[PDB]
Amino acid sequence: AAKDVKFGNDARVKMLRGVNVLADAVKVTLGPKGRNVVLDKSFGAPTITKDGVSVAREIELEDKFENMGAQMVKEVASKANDAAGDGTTTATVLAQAIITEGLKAVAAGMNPMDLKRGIDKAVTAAVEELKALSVPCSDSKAIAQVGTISANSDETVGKLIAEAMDKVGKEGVITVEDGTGLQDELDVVEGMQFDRGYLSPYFINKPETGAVELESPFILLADKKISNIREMLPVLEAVAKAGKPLLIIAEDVEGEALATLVVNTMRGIVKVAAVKAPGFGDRRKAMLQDIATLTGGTVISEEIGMELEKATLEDLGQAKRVVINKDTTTIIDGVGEEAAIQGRVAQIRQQIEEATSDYDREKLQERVAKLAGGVAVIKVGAATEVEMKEKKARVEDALHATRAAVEEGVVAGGGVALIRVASKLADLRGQNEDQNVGIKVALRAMEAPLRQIVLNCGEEPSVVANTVKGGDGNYGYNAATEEYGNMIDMGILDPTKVTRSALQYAASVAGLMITTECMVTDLP
Amino acid sequence: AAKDVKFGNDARVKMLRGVNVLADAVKVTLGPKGRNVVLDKSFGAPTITKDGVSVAREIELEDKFENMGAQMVKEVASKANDAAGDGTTTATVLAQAIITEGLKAVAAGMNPMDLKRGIDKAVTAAVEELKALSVPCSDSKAIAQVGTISANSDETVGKLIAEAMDKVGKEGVITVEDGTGLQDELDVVEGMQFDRGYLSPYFINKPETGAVELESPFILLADKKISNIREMLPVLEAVAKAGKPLLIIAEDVEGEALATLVVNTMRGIVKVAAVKAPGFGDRRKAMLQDIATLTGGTVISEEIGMELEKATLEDLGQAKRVVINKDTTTIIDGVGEEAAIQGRVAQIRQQIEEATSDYDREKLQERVAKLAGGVAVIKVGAATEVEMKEKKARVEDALHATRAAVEEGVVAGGGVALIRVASKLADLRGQNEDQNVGIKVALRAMEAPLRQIVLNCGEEPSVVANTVKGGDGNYGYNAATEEYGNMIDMGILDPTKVTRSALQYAASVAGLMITTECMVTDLP
Amino acid sequence: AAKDVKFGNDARVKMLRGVNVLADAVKVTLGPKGRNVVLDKSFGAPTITKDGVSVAREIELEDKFENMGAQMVKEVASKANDAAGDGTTTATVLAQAIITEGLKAVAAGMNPMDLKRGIDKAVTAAVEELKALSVPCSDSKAIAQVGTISANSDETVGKLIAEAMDKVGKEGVITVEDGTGLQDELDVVEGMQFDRGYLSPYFINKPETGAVELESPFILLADKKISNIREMLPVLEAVAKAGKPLLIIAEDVEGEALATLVVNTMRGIVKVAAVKAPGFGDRRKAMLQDIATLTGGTVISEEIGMELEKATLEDLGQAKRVVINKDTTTIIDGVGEEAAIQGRVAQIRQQIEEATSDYDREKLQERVAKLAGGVAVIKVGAATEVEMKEKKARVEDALHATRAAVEEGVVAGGGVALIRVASKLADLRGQNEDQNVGIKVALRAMEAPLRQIVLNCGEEPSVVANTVKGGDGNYGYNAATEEYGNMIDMGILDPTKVTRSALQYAASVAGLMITTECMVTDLP
Amino acid sequence: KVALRAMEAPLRQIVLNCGEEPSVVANTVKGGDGNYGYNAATEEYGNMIDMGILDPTKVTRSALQYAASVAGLMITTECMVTDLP
Ligand SMILES: Nc1ncnc2c1ncn2[C@@H]1O[C@H](COP(=O)(O)OP(=O)(O)O)[C@@H](O)[C@H]1O
Ligand SMILES: Nc1ncnc2c1ncn2[C@@H]1O[C@H](COP(=O)(O)OP(=O)(O)O)[C@@H](O)[C@H]1O
Ligand SMILES: Nc1ncnc2c1ncn2[C@@H]1O[C@H](COP(=O)(O)OP(=O)(O)O)[C@@H](O)[C@H]1O
Ligand SMILES: [Mg+2]
Ligand SMILES: [Mg+2]
Ligand SMILES: [Mg+2]
Repeated sequence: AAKDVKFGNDARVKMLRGVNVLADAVKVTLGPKGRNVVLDKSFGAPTITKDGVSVAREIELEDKFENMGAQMVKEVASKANDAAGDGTTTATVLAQAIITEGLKAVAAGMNPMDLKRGIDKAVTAAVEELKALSVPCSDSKAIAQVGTISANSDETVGKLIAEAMDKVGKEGVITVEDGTGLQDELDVVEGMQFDRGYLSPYFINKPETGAVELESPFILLADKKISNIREMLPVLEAVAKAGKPLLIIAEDVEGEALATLVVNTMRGIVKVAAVKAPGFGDRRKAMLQDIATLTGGTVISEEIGMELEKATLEDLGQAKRVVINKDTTTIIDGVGEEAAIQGRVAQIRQQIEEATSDYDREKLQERVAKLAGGVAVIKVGAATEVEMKEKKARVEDALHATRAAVEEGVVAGGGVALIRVASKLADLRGQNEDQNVGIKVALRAMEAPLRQIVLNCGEEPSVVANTVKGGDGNYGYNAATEEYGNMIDMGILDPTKVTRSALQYAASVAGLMITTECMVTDLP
Repeated sequence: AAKDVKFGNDARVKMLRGVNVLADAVKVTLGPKGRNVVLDKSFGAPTITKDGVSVAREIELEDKFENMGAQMVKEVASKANDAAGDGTTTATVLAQAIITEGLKAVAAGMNPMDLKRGIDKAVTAAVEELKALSVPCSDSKAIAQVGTISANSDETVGKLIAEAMDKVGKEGVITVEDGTGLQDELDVVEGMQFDRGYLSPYFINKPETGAVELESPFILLADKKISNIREMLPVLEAVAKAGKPLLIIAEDVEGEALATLVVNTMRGIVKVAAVKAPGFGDRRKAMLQDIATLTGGTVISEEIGMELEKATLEDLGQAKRVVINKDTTTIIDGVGEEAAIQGRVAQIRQQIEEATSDYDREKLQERVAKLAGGVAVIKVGAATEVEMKEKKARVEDALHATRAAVEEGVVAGGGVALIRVASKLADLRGQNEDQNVGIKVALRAMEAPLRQIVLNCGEEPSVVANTVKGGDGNYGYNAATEEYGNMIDMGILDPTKVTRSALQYAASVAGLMITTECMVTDLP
Repeated sequence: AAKDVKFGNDARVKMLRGVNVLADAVKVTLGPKGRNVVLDKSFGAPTITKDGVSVAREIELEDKFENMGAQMVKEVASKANDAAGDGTTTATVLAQAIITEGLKAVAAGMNPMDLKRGIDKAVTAAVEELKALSVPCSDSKAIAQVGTISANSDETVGKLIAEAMDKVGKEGVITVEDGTGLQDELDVVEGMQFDRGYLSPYFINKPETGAVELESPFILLADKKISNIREMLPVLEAVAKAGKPLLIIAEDVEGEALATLVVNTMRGIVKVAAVKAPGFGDRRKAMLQDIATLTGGTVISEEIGMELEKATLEDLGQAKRVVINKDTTTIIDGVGEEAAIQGRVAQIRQQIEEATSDYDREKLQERVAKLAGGVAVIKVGAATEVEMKEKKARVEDALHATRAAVEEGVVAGGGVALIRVASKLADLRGQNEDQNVGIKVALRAMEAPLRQIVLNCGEEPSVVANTVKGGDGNYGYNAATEEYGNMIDMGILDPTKVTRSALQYAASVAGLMITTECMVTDLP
Repeated sequence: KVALRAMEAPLRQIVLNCGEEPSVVANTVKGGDGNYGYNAATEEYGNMIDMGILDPTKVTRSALQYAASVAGLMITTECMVTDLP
C-alpha cells in the first residue's frame, strides 16, 4: 500500500538506532563473563540463552525504519550460524562497529559506494591474513580447549567432546540429547545400526527386552511385502540345512509368515527373526545395497532379474552376531571385504559432494560412519529443563566449533586475532580517499570484539586493548583470570573458520547497509 | 513480532517483583499453620488448596516482564512435584531467598556467571550432606509420622497410610478415591483382579449381584472373538467330562455361544461363565501370559501354533475359585508354581526399568502387584465436595511422601535439616571471590524454609532460628506445639528425597535466572 | 462511489507533488555515485536495490491525488524496463524535468494540447538524432564497457559478460544464477541438452552420480509410454544385433520394460538407458522433431503412420556419445546435416517473430541455441543473501544492456548524448507559440539526467553541465574520476536503445499528464 | 569502595571535558607515583606541581570532606517534606 519515505540522514539515523538495539542485546552475551538473555514464550516457559543468533531472530522494532535496520543486521548473525554454528555474537559486534563508523564517514559527504569498496578490499586482505595466522588443531587437548571456550569456558564440555572426536573419527557423527540424570554421559556406537523393531515379539533369542542375538546369521534383503505369498521355502529350508540363524530385511512381514516362523523357532528347527526395512522407499532402498555388500550378501531385486524363491543361500549375507530389540536392530559385524566396503564409501563421494549440504550430508554421513566410522551420542545434565536447553545449546556450539577447528585450524581468542591482523593491514590503500577511509574504518571495527569481552567484565575496554596492541603475536588479556599473558597457552582458542566467517558476513551486509540513501516502509 | 527490551537492573527488578508475587502467594501455604489459597474457575465451584505447586500453576502476571520472572520460578515448584510430589511450597521459598540474594550480588558488580558456579558448587556439597543426615524409614510409626506431617499434621491420615503400605507390601499399589460417607475408609484387594464384567447376566452362581463363584474352575485364554465359531466343543466337552466350572477369557463372546451356554449351565450339565479380556489388544494380550502362567494354564496362540478346537483340557489354567460381577472379575488363587510366578515378575524387571517412568510404571506395577503383591484403595470422608478435594489432595501428598521416605529415608523437619547442613558448609570456597559470595548466598537461602514456617505461625522467624542454630543435631522448634525439642521425637519428619529435590530444583533455575542481563517480551 | 474532484491548479499541484516524491526516491540511485534504496518486506528481510524500476513499483502515496500522479509516472519507469531492462532511473528523471517545466507552461495559461504535441514533435526529432549519433558496438572491449557501466561501474562484471557473448554467439542465451562461493563464475554449455534424468539409476555406463556415456548410440523418439506393450523387440533386437547403445525419449518408461532392460545391459547383451521427454505434451512433442532431425533419426509418429514395432534401425538417430545424470540428459553431437539443422532453424524464423515476444522467444531461442548455438550461465558471488540479489540484479541489467547495445549500437554516457542532441534541435518550431514552448521545454528537460548524476556525486550540477555544453562531440564529465574529457575514451557507454526508450517513454506519459484539467479519486 | 572510586571522577571529568580518554589517562596516572600525572592543558605526563598545575591541599581536602558529609547525610535520610503545587 502507501509508503513512508526517508532520505539520507533521517533514514540512516533511524536505521542505525534500530541496529544499535539489536546489537546491544546481542553484545551482553559475548565473553566468559557474558550475560544471559531471556526470550519470552507464550507457548510455554521462557527461554534463557547466551546464544547471540537466538536473540537476533526474536528482535523486531515498532519503528518501521529502525526495524528495517535491525532486520538487515539480524541476517549477518543468522548467516554466521549457518556457516559454522558459532561466533554469531562476535559477528554482530563487528557489524555494529563497521556500520556506526561507516555512517559517520557517509555524513562527511564521502561516496558510500567507494566506502563499501574500501571496506570490501580491507575485508579480503584480512581474510588472507587469518589463513596465515591459523595454526592446525589436531591434538585432543586443543580440541578440548575450543569446546570448553565455546561452551562459555565449561571445562567438562571440552573434555567430553575431545574424548568423542578421537573415538568416532574424522568422518563420524556426534549428536547431543537430553539426559535423564543431572550428570553428562557419552555413548559410542560400534558398527552398523538402525531404528528398526522386530515384527515377531515372540522370538527372543536370550536376553529380555525383546533382545535377539543371532550367532553367525544369514542376512536377507528384499524389495517386497510378505503375507500370504509363502513361496520362498527353498531359501528358508536351505537355512534350516545350515543350522544357522536368519535375519530378514524387507518392506514388511505379516502374521502368516511369522506364525510358521514362531513355531519353527520354538522347536529349534530354525532360529529366525524378521524386521522391517529402514523406512522410506528412496531411503531404505538406497541403504540396502550397503547392508548387503557389507555382509557379503545380495539384495533381492524384485525390480530386476530376481524372484521371491529365486536366490540361493549364497545370496544371503553373513555377520558374526546381531542385536535386536523392540525399537532397534544392530549388526555386530557383517563379513565383507574392505575393497567392497571402501568402494561403497568411494561411490559415496558424489553423495558427499552434494549441492543440498544441509539434511542430505548429515544423514548421508551417518551411513558413511555406520559403514566404516562410528556414531556418538552425548547426554546433557541439569536439574529442571531451562538449565537443560542452555547447557545443551552451548554443547552443540562447541560441537560445531570443534568440527570447524579441526578442518580450518584455530587462531588466538579474546579478539586478539582480528586486532593483531589490523596492525598488519595499516598499509592498505585504494583508488581514492573515500575508499582509503572505508578501509581504515574496517580496521577500526576489528578491535570491537576484543573490547566487548573486556566491557562485559566491567573493565576499561580501551585500556586493555592498548596493552594488547602493544603486545606481540598471541599475547592478550584473559577475561576469566583478569590478567595478561599468551592466549594460546591459557587455552582460549577461536576456530579460524568462525573468526573468518564473522568478519566476512558482518562486512558483507554492512557495506551495502551504509550505502543506503532512501528507505521505504508502511505507516503504523 | 515487535519487541520490548529491558537491560540490566531494570530487567532484573521487574523479574524479581514478578517472582516475589508468585512466591508470596506460595509461602502462606507452608507449615502446620499454613493457610489455604483459593483458585477461581469460571467452569464451576472454586478450588481451595494448601498445595504450593497447584497455586504456582495458576499464577500469571499482567506485567509482561514480571510474568516472565514468575513463569521461570513456576517451574521449580512444578519440577519438585514431578520428583516426589511434595515439598513444592518449600522449594519455592528457597528460590525466593536464593534469587533475592543473588540479584543483590549482581547489583554489587560481580560476574553472575561466577555467582552461578558458586551456587551450583554449594548445591552439590549440600546434597552430599543430606545423604549423610538421612536415616532409614522402615517402621510403621515413622511412616505414619511422615504421612501425618505431609497431610498438614493430620494424625488420622498417617495412621491409615502406615497400615496400607505394610499390608499391600513394598511394591504394592495404593490409590485414593472419594467416599460415600463422612469417614475415611481403607480397602485392600488380594490375588488377581481386573475391571471386566460377565457377558452372560443369566449365569449367576450363588450370591445375586451379578456374582459368580466357580469352584476349582478351568481358565481359558484366547486371541479371538467367538460368534459363529461355536466349534471348540471337544474342549468344552472335556470340561463337561471333568465336571468342573469353566472361566473364559477372549476378545468377545456372542449371544450364539451364550445361548447354548445358558441352557447348559441351568440344568446342571456344566457351570460356565465368560468375560471379555482387559481392554486394548496390546494391553490385554500382554496381561494374558501372566494370567495363564499364574493359573498354570496355556494361552491359545491363534496367531502362532494353536487353533480353536486344538487345545487339550490340561491347557486350561486352574484356580481355587473366582468372583465375578457386572463390573469386575476376580480369581482367588490360580495354581501355578512359585518359580513361574516369580519368573514372570523377573522378566518384568526390564519393564520396571523403563525410560517412560510416568504411566508405564504405574500400570506395570499394578500388574506386578496383582501378580505377587496387593492393591489398596483409600476412601476420603468429608461433608462437602470441596472439603473432600482438600482432604484427598493432602492424603495423596502423604502417599507420595511415604513412598519417597521409604526409598530414600528421612531428615529432621521444620527446615532444621537445611539450616543444620548450612553450618557444615561454612568452609566451602572456590575459584574466585564472586563464586565464594555465590556459595555464601546459597547458605543464607537455606535458612528461609525454617523461618517461613515460624512466620506463618505469627512468631519472630529470626528469633526461633537463632535458638535452632544454637541447638545440636535434630533439635528444633515445633511450630504446632510452639516449643523447642528433638524434631524426630516430635514426629515431624521430612523425607530426604523431597528436601533434596527442592533445594536442587530451586537452585538450578535460580542460578540461570540471576545471570539474566536482558529480557524480551511482547508489548502491552 | 462518491468522488473527490480537483480542478486545474489545485489538481496539478497535487499531481506534481506525487510525481516529485516518486521521482526523488528514484533520483538518488542514478549514477556511479548513486545510492541504494531499501524496500521493506513484511515477508522476509528488507531488500536493498539501486534499480529505479524496482523502487517505482513499491511507491504508493497516502494523498489520493498525489498517488494518482505517482502511479502515472510509475509506468514510464516500468515501460523502460520492459523495452531494454535498463535506463529506468534515467527515464524517471526526464519525466520529472518535462512535467515540472510543462506544468509551468500550463500555469502561464497556455493550451496543454498544443504543448503536448509540440513536445511530441521534439521527441520524434530527438529520436532521429539518436540514431545518427549511435555507433556500432560489435567489439568485446566496448561490450565490456557497457556491461561495466550498467553494473554501476563494476569492471569484473563487464569483463565476464563480454566473454560469454563472444563465445555463445549472437543468438546464444545467457542467464544468471546465484553462486555458492564469494566469487563470480561463468559456465558454458555446448551441444543439445535437456533437464530430464534417467528412469534407470541401475544402469550407469561408467562414472557414478548416475552418469551414463553411450558411445555411437542410437536414439529413439516416441509418443508412447511403455508398461506391458514391451513389444518393440524387433527394434531392440536390431540394435542388439548392431551391438550399439540405445537412448530412448518418450512420455514414460516403467517397471516391466526397465526390469528386462536392466538385466540385458548388465550382462552385456545391450547397453540401453531411457530418459523422459522434455516436459509438457505440445512442448515435448514439438521438440522431438528437432532432436530426431539433428541426430538424423525419425520420430515415431503414433498419431500419423507409425506403430510401436514398426520402425527399422535406420529410423533411430545417431550421436557420437551422450551424457546422462539423475537430473539431466545431454547429447555430445547427433550426426545430422547442416542443411537439415538450418532448415529446422529456418522454420523457427516464424517462431522467432511471434506476437507473444515475452516468454515465447526466450524459450524458443533456447531451443535454437541448443539446435546450433550455445547456452551460458553466470554465477554471482557474495557472502550474504542481501548482497547477492543486488550484485546479481545489476549483472542482469548489464546483460540486457549489452544485448541492446549490440542490436541498436551505443552513444556517449553521462547524459551527454541527450544534452548534445538538444543543442542540435534549438531550431525546431511548431504550428503556434504554445507548441514552440513545449518543444523548448523538452530540450530543457534533456539536460537533467546529466546533472542528476553530478548532483548525486556532490558537485554543482549546473556548473558541470555548462562546461559540458561548451564542449563538442563526446566531450563530457566522468562522475567517478571527477574530470572532463572524452566519454568514449573513459569507457562510459549508453546503449542507444535504452537512451532512446527512456526519452520516448518519459515524454509519452508526460505529455498527457500535463494536459490534465481535472482529477477524480475516492475519499479518505 | 564507593568513596575511593568517587575520588577518581574529578580527573576523569577533566579529561572528559577536554575530549581525551578518561580511562586511558586514569590508568597511566595510577601507574605513576606522587605528584606525577597528566596535565590536561598540555596533554602530557610529569610532575603536575612542577608543570604549574596544582590545587591547595586545603581546597582538595575541604571539597572531599563536604562531598562525603552531604552524601552520607542523604544516605541516612528516610523522609522528605514539601508543599504541593
Ligand atoms: N575466558 C575467556 N577469556 C578471554 N576470551 C574469551 C574467553 N572465553 C571466550 N572468549 C572469547 O570471546 C569470544 C566470544 O564468546 P562467545 O560468547 O562464545 O561468542 P560466540 O557466542 O562465540 O560469539 C570467543 O570467540 C573467544 O575468542
Ligand atoms: N508441626 C510442625 N512443626 C514444625 N514444622 C512442621 C510442622 N509441620 C510441618 N512442618 C514442616 O514445614 C514443611 C512444610 O509443610 P508442607 O505444607 O507439607 O509443605 P510442602 O507442601 O511440604 O512445602 C514440612 O516439610 C516440615 O518440614
Ligand atoms: N562513472 C560514470 N561516469 C559518468 N557517467 C556514468 C558513470 N557511471 C554511469 N554513468 C551514467 O549514468 C547513467 C545512469 O546509471 P544507471 O544506474 O545504470 O541508471 P539506469 O539504471 O541506467 O537509469 C548511465 O546510463 C551512464 O550513462
Ligand atoms: Mg560460543
Ligand atoms: Mg506436604
Ligand atoms: Mg542500471
